[PDB]
Amino acid sequence: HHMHEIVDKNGKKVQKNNLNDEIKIIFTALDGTLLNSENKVSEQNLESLIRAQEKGIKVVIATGRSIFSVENVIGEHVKKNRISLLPGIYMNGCVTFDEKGSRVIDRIMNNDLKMEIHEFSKQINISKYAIWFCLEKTYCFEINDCIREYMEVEALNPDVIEDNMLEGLTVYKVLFSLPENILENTLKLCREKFSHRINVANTFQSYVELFHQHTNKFEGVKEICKYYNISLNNALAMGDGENDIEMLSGLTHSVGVHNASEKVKNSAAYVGPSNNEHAISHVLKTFCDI
Ligand SMILES: O=C[C@H](O)COP(=O)(O)O
Ligand SMILES: [Mg+2]
Repeated sequence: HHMHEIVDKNGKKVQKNNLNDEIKIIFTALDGTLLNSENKVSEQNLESLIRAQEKGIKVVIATGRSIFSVENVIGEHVKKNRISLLPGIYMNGCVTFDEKGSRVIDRIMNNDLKMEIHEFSKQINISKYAIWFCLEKTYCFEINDCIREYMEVEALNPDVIEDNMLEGLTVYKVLFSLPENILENTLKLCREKFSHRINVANTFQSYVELFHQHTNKFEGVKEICKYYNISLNNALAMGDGENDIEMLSGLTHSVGVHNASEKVKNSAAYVGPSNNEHAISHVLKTFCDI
C-alpha cells in the first residue's frame, strides 16, 4: 500500500541513497501534520521522535498557535523533554523564539490596522467569530458554537471582553472561527479589503487568520536555521495548510502531507503520508535513516 510512502512530484519514492543533503532539522506544522485527527501524537510518531532526539535531529514546531496553546495540547510530551517548544515558531512566525525564549521575531500588528480590521469585522458581522491574540492571552467578544468549536480544538479559552477594550490591546493576529457556510465569501472579502495590508490564510477547516503581511512561518524557519548555523539545504519542512506554503516552497526539501490541499501539495517538494499515518516517522526514516 501507499499509506506510508514519500514521493517526488513524478510519484517516485524518495530514496535515502539518492539524497545529497543531511537533514539536520525538521520544521513541522502541528494540527493536521504532526497531530492526527484526534489532536494527538501517534505512538509511531512519538517513537520516531525519541530516536530523532537520540541522533541529535532538531524538531521545531511551526504553528499559527501561541506557545501556550501548544503546551496545553502536547504538554505531556513537553514535560518529558520529548518535544521542545523552544526554539519555536508561533503565530505564523510573528512570535518566533530562540532556545532561550527570546523573541527573534516579534511582529505586532499596527494599531490603526487592528482597529480597521475590527470595524470591518463588525460591519460584515464576523466580529462574533473573532479571537484576538496578544502575546500572552487571547480574547473574544462573545461565545457561540463557532467560538466553542475553536476552544475545543485549541484547548485554550479566550477571555471574554467588551468591544471597546480592543483598542488598548497589543495584538499579533486575529483568527476568525467561521461557520462553514460563509468561509468562502468571507475569505474573498478579507483578501479584497486587505491585500498588501495583512496576510489572510485559511489555515484549518473554516479558520481564517490575519497576521503581519511580511511575516510567515518561513521567516521563522530562516531565523532558527541561522541560529544553529544550519544551511536551509539541511532543513526540511512539513505541513498541510495555507500558512505552510511559504516554508514548503522556500526549502528545497519539504513534505506536504497527503491530507493537504492540491495548492499546498504543489508548493511542497514531496508528498508524504497523511497526518493519521504517522507522517513524521516516515519522514525521519526516509530522510534521516531513522
Ligand atoms: O488551530 C490550529 C491551527 O489553525 C493549525 O495549526 P498549525 O499552524 O500548527 O497547523
Ligand atoms: Mg496545519
